Amino acid sequence: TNLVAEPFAKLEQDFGGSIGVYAMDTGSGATVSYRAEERFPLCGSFKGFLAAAVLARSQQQAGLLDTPIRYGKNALVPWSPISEKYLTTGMTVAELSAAAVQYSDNAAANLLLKELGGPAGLTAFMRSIGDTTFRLDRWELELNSAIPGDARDTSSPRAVTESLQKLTLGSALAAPQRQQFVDWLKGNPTGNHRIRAAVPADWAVGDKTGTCGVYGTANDYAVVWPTGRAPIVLAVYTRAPNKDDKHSEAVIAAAARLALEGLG
Ligand SMILES: C[C@@H](O)[C@@H](C(=O)O)[C@@H]1NC(C(=O)O)=C(S[C@@H]2CN[C@H](C(=O)N(C)C)C2)[C@@H]1C
Repeated sequence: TNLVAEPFAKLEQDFGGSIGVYAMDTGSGATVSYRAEERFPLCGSFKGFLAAAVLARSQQQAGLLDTPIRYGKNALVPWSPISEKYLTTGMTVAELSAAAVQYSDNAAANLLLKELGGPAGLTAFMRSIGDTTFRLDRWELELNSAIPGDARDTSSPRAVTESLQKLTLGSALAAPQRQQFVDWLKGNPTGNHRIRAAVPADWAVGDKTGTCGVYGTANDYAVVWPTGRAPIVLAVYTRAPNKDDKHSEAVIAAAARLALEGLG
């Protein structure tokens, strides 16, 4: 309503851009929504769903996760801190997935996209779990352009949350794969100033961040496990009108706090 939305509008007025938020209490079904069906660039946040798509494919292809990917130096793209170190040996699909999630490794992401049939393959996986909003159209690094009006490489806060719920808490992944995905998100160290900063320290959190680097466009989605309560799933996405507008981790954390504090 208006008292739900009012603190969000104030926050994005001070931020100088747009904030999109969706949070779901998986026990009661209560939600908090703000610009939740608007499109925002995914940036690197797609890499979480990328790892989930790989895990799901391993349910149909036994031993996919252990497949060695031996790549050449030209497979490397900027911001590939893990894959650059294994150029002389190669990495398995599961090792690449861990790097894509926890270090946002770009070469790892592109290698896994290639295994799935390109960006179209990741989009097809998201369609397979009932996500009709998600679209990945381009590769790293071009998908980070975040140009105003462009629907390529975007989703909505609601669809991100709904798909994250299906993959981490629903039946989309088998228990071993589900455990693996949750562990990668929980061990992610790139989001300490985003959704995690809004959550009490004793509550476990798994997240995946995105930071396009332009147009104040950055994001985070997370599963939150309140002690002995039903988990929460939420997504916080930002963008801004000017190419050199700075993203704000504080704004993401503040919006996350508002959403978590508003759940019935
Ligand atoms: C490739 C970039 O656009 C970005 C993305 O894919 O969204 C990369 N992914 C992220 C992200 O935010 O998920 C990062 S690293 C992140 C920001 N810097 C943190 C860090 O490790 N530092 C050393 C500051 C973690 C990179 C900027």
